[PDB]
Amino acid sequence: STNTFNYATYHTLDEIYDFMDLLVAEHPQLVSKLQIGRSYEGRPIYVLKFSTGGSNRPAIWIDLGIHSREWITQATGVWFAKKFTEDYGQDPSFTAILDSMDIFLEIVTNPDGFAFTHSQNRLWRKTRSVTSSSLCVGVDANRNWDAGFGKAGASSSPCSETYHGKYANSEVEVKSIVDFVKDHGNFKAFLSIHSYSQLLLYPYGYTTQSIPDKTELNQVAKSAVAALKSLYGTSYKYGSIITTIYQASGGSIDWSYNQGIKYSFTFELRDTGRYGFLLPASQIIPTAQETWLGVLTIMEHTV
Ligand SMILES: [Zn+2]
Repeated sequence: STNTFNYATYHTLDEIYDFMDLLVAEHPQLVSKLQIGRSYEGRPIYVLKFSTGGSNRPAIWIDLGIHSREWITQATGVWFAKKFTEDYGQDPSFTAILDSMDIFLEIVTNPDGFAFTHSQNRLWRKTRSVTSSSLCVGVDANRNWDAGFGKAGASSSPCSETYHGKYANSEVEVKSIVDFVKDHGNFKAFLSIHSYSQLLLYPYGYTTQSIPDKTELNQVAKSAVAALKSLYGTSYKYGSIITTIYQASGGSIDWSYNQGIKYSFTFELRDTGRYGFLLPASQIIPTAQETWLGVLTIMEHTV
């Protein structure tokens, strides 16, 4: 059961998918599992929908693990999923959130890369799409979105870790989210979880022009990182993608903000580079916990 599940260790693709089935079984009135597409290599892409009803309620999107090696994110997603089911009807603010909003949680946004990080290459980041006329595989899925696509901040070299693919939304993992979000039509927040560097970022990555909503999103980020910090003292920086970590094109929150999803943020979780992507399992739960406060803080500014 999800009560027996070990949240303080890293899991396989199958173990996470299994976790999802266990959670849906234990909480049929709160969580359901949607398949929004398949991965390049044919794995199902699963989004957990947390909802107390209504129809097409204003929604919060959270993608984790779009970069497969950032294992702290998938691990955080699993923890989040469990916590949603624990806190509804217990926590005032979260109960409040779930009463008015749906949450869509994609724990493994890049299943093919995730399996590859377990079977072949722990540090694999990209999808696993086959590039015609190349010896290399995979696209940086967070450079595949239709926001400044192909512009500086991503690579046209197929062997590059930042290769953006042949055209925006070329990756099924990405098109799947796009089609889902577009069809849903009522997303108010869109959260992309990554590691590492301890950043909370708002758009844009692809351009120096400030977003109209900068003052608000900046305050929200400031609030979020402060809430996150209160737990363990973890220090995050926040700002636009391009002023905080330089130009990046084809990014997810740049796309979503441009769809009118105002509350678009990207988290870069622990740490700052000591362990990097190989963050120790013993940090999974504390990271999850502090990140939760930050996320919850953002959801509150959305309701
Ligand atoms: Zn990443």
